[PDB]
Amino acid sequence: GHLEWQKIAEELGTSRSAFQCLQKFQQHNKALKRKEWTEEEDRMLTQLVQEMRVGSHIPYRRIVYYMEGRD
DNA sequence: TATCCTAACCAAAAGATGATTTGATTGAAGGGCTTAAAATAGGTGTGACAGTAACCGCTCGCTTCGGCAG
Repeated sequence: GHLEWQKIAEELGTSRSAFQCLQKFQQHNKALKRKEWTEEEDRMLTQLVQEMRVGSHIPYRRIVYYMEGRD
C-alpha cells in the first residue's frame, strides 16, 4: 500500500533502506507528481492567488505548501 | 482551453567547493645583557655621625562683707 517502506526495502532484497526506496518511488510516483488536476486544488489555488496576488505577480510555487503533490 | 508538474534545461537566490590573496604568526638574527674572578687608577656626595632645635555618696576647713559695738 506504499506504506511501511522498511518492509518494502527488505522485500526488495538489494540492501536498500526505507528512505532510499521512498525517495526513488516518490521521484517516480505518478500519484505524487500531479500531472493531473482536482477540483479542491483548483479552488484553493484560486483562493490563495486572489488573496495574495497583486497585479501580475502571484506566489506561483509558495502555494505548494498548502496543496499536496506539487513543487 | 487556464493552469500546472518538474523529467531536462535556463535565470536567479542560496548553498557549496577548491585556488588564491591578505591578515596574522614566528624563526633567526641585530642586539646587548648576566655573576665569577683579578686589577690598578682614581672623582665627590652623601650619609652617617653628632649636636642642639622646635613644636607640640557623705562630712569637716577656709574665706568674706556687712550689723551692730566702741
